[PDB]
Amino acid sequence: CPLMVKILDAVKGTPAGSVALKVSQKTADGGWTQIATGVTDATGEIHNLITEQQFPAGVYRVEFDTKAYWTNQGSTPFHEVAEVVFDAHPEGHRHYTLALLLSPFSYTTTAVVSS
Amino acid sequence: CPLMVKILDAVKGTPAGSVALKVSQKTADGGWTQIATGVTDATGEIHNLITEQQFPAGVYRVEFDTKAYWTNQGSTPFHEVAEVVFDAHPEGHRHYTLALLLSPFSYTTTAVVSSV
Amino acid sequence: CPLMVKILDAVKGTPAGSVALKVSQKTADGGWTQIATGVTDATGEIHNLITEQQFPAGVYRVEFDTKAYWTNQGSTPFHEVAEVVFDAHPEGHRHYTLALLLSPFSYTTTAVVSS
Amino acid sequence: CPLMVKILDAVKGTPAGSVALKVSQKTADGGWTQIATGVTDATGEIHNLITEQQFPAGVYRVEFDTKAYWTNQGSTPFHEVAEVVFDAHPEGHRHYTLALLLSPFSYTTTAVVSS
Ligand SMILES: O=C(O)COc1cc(Cl)c(Cl)cc1Cl
Ligand SMILES: O=C(O)COc1cc(Cl)c(Cl)cc1Cl
Repeated sequence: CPLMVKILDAVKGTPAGSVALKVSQKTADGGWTQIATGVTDATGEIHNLITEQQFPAGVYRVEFDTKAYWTNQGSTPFHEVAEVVFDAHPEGHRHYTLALLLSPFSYTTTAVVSS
Repeated sequence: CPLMVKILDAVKGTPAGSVALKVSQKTADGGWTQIATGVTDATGEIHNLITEQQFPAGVYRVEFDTKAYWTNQGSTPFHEVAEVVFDAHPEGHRHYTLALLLSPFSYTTTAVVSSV
Repeated sequence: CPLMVKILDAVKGTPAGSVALKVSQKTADGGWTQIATGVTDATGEIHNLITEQQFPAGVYRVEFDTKAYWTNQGSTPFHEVAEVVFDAHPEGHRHYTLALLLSPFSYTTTAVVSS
Repeated sequence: CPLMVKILDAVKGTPAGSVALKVSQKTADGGWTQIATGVTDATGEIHNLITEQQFPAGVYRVEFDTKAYWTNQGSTPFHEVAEVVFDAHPEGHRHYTLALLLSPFSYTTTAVVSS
């Protein structure tokens, strides 16, 4: 699992379960192509989101469907989506964790990149 | 102005000056049309970014070039960009402020939406 | 106005009005002396909280009553209080703004220090 | 473990290692009694910070020595400490994880509470 997520709900104080996301890779011409989808489990994580073979060096975009998450919680959200875009260098089994803390009108995102 | 930003630097405890951004408006086909560009002043703001006339209801995208900000600050950043995407309902002189708090490997974004 | 606050509500997307706060100064013996109290207005701010004369160099605590903010909203919060503790060096008309972004189970706090 | 911490460093994108902290319980007279100290490991966690025997219902403070962390990282920090203050087990026993995201002039705290 070279690419992990950890999503927390700042209203309830729990992980954010059943958050849908989409992973895209930047193409040589400057656009995007979607390579994977996932939904968080009750711990706010997605196991086996993509394989190492699917995660070579390059720029990736992870789109988190925060609007649906909040709608399904019965809240009104501000953001249409939460996007995280980063250049990955998985050389040497370098692993990436995208952390996301959700509120209806706010999110915080950070990354933990292993050695 | 109907669309304001406020960018702060969490490493230095100052506003984030000279951050470039782009504002786009979603098209019925799901494309994006760029409608404005700008650069924050030393208070982390952009005054008169767009007019009310230019800000009808619809989905908007604001793309903050945080990578150049951090590279110029001498830090290596994680994110290639920071994008904020939201549906706007400007009816009644409802105004939007996008607040962004930057660190090299993290950002917090929130919105303040005024009453009619 | 050497000491300013700005409090936002991450659930509703508004300033956090009517938040009570207390300002304390650390004493030589390791204790705290309360020097000011205040309540945020509808913009999430407090004007004329303390004067420059009252704000000599030293360590200060600002205690925000976030629990009552959420409880009076009908929400259920985690934190008893939010405290911000910092060493101030106000020489040269150096001003401090404490920014606070509130959710029921989270808060983000940052500082803007002028030149 | 009824009380866990997870500390991340938003400058480097790593867990925050070797962060010292102190856990205190509020006393009926308004004082604080220290019940434990600890130091995070390289994963930004402290295993077995307190035991169940040390964790009756009541108000607790976790004081994180963030200033020493940044000083050793070679940065100039704003805050003296980061304090997290919460009522434990208000409606019955729970387990608590205190997440803390550190920058030199800012931090984000949230909590994950489970049954
Ligand atoms: O559980 C963790 O990954 C540690 O706690 C956090 C979680 C999130 Cl989602 C964020 Cl943005 C920060 C921290 Cl410290
Ligand atoms: O909103 C302000 O003007 C000052 O305080 C903040 C600044 C930022 Cl960038 C964020 Cl994300 C939150 C707050 Cl409270």
